[PDB]
Amino acid sequence: LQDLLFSDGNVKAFLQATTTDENKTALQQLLVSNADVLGLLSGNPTSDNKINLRTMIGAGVPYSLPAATTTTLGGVKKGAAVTASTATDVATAVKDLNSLITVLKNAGIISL
Amino acid sequence: LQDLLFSDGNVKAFLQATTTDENKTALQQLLVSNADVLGLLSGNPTSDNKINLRTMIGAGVPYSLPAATTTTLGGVKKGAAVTASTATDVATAVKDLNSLITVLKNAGIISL
Repeated sequence: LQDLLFSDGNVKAFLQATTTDENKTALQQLLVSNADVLGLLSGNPTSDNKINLRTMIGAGVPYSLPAATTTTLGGVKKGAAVTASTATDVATAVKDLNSLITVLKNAGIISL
Repeated sequence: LQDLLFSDGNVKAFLQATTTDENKTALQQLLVSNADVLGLLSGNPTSDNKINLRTMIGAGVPYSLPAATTTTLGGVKKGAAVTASTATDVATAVKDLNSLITVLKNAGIISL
């Protein structure tokens, strides 16, 4: 009787409660007009759909913290411990300054 | 007449335009074959469905920037201000080096 009453085969499969993946694609298209949402409903959105779906919900991509560069904000590693200076001569004061410089160089806080 | 024409109860509920949550689960299964997409359509995907849905669209999880460790890339906090050195003796030069070391230690740029 459903064959006598309905022409569309995707509708008929829905009414029989047995749909193929192709029937589901067509039925999704009857229910939703946004192309990026249709991409989501397929379970296999295109690259363009993915970008647009994130825009649609205001979502970001997985963020990876980059190392600091001389031009670009980034993360650093924390420098090793450095002892306060008790230098009473120039040679030692210079030794202590250099220890700080190397620590900052080691942590990528300053350039080589 | 629909009772005389169709055997499937979930199809019949669809044709009456009145579906329960159970009818909707069954109708989803007639329309879509991918198990992870069926999880999404339920509104309550399992843990496995969630992982697979993200894979399906190439999405990442919420990213949290970890602190730098000696083995693993991470973020740092920016060090406090440090004055350029005008030291003319060793004691002062060492004092200034140590000030840099403590600043880098305070910001977790180098280890204690």
